[PDB]
Amino acid sequence: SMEQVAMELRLTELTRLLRSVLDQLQDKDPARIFAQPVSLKEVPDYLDHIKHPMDFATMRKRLEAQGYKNLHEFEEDFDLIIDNCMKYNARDTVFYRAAVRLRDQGGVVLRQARREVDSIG
Repeated sequence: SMEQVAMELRLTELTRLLRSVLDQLQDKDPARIFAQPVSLKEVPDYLDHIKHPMDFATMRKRLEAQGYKNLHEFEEDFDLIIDNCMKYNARDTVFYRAAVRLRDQGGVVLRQARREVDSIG
């Protein structure tokens, strides 16, 4: 139908906007701490601690399959990256500190994204 197509154009455009959001958030991680999944070879107990692992590469795969229906779903995954790290790693670590800085800097980006998603519909 013509409606299904219209819907698909909206999802494509959301995907376009979320791709630019993802790029801006990932720039706030210049150490690449969150770029890839935590290695289960190198942290074999990880899934005993963290039940829903997340990382920027995993988000990008979902994004490119148009697997984010709305900004809320995308933000859920970004929040997992941060919250997983802040639980597994102690306060005095470069990993925890990196997550705090990503959260703080990402806030700005996500605030305007929400306005843009509502604005453009």
